[PDB]
Amino acid sequence: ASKLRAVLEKLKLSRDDISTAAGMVKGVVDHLLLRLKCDSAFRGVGLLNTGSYYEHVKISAPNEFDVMFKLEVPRIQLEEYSNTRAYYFVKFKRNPKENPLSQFLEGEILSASKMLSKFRKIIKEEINDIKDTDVIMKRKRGGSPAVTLLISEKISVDITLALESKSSWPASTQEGLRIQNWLSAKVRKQLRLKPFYLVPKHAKEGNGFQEETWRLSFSHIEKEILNNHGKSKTCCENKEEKCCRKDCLKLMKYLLEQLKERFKDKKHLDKFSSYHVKTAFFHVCTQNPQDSQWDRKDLGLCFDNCVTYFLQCLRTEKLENYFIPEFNLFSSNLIDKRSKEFLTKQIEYERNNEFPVFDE
Ligand SMILES: Nc1ncnc2c1ncn2[C@@H]1O[C@H](COP(=O)(O)OP(=O)(O)OP(=O)(O)O)[C@@H](O)[C@H]1O
Ligand SMILES: CC(=O)c1ccc(NC(=O)/C(C#N)=C(\O)c2cnoc2C)cc1
Ligand SMILES: [Mg+2]
Ligand SMILES: [Mg+2]
Ligand SMILES: [Zn+2]
Repeated sequence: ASKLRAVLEKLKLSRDDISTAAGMVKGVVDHLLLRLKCDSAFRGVGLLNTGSYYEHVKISAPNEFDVMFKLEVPRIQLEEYSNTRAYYFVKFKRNPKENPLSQFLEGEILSASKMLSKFRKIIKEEINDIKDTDVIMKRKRGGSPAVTLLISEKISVDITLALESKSSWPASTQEGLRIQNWLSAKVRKQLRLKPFYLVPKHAKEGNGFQEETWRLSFSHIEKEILNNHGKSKTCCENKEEKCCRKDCLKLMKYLLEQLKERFKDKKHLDKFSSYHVKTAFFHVCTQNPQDSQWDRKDLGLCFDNCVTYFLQCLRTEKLENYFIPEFNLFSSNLIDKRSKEFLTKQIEYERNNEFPVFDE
């Protein structure tokens, strides 16, 4: 409680660094968006700001920004890859209409690897052309849909191409977004009328990846929820309604970042990401729908609720994607049992000793 508030103080972002970093990111992004708009296929490219910075849960420093370069793909037809629920082949519906993505077709399917390749190429060539800022592209990460840029050796910007569909969400999402008792049935209905995105993250296929597959992304919905997260419409807008939901997410993120850092002899914890903790945190919100279950005075207890649910996810090897219930982020296919048992032991130790990892 006293300890957790002291940790939260240290995790706060500098107003000075937010102001500079935001301008540096704007300059790079605005410029890249302007170049992609010239290309016939990337004509309708649009910016969506996503991830922890724009959700106000980024911790320690504003040094990693996530952005979606969304592109409306009309008359899209999806084909679920090997019952994965989250990965799809992208096809096109019937009509003699001109297709701006004919270029990247590998038969009747829109290639994710080929479209990401060109997207990355246009960014690579533009980043080393016009100056006033020094921007370097980091090595392509296998599978990952992100094209990572580093601005003046300090701030990372993950840019993902995102196919935008204004059609009803895929059938795999029908039982997801279980926010009815928390944010309301009206809000769930309104959110599901919004577009959904496909990013070029490929499905794990043994040792490699199925390079034509795209994955569902709901980053825009996650942001909306985190920035309008209470049962009360006035949650965190006044001094009487200051909940500890975001503080609990920041503490879970820091717990995982700190354990990953200290066990930097690597491999054990490499597969665990902040998205696992974000997903587990949304499930704890569904489980504790009342703002009275996130009182600032109960910070210790609420954080423990988050820690025990995450420990349950690890032990049960179950962590459902919050939007795609049958997509298990903690399946043995994705994370071996050994790694989950290893993380369980470290989190149990931390929980039993009042989190020495948070000591200064
Ligand atoms: N495995 C995944 N499945 C689905 N969406 C994901 C996944 N990983 C990342 N994302 C989406 O991409 C966004 C940006 O990813 P990223 O790894 O930067 O995390 P973050 O939420 O921004 O937190 P932080 O950058 O502080 O660790 C996430 O907020 C989430 O919306
Ligand atoms: C290594 C690995 O397994 C892995 C899995 C998922 C991702 N990332 C996204 O799935 C993802 C989205 N969607 C994004 O990163 C977004 C979203 N909005 O901006 C950005 C950038 C990255 C890596
Ligand atoms: Mg991020
Ligand atoms: Mg990122
Ligand atoms: Zn609140």
